Amino acid sequence: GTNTYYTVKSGDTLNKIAAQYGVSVANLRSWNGISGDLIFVGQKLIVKKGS
Repeated sequence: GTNTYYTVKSGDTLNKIAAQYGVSVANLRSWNGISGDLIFVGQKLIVKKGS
């Protein structure tokens, strides 16, 4: 399909970025395999919604 993998920008915390670009903590965690808020600027995290 399609994937929008995004480098963590200002909003270094999972809940902050998740709500920032409109994705649930649950799904973006699901395709990243992340437990917790172990996120920092520069980290490459997947975010893709639609299906």
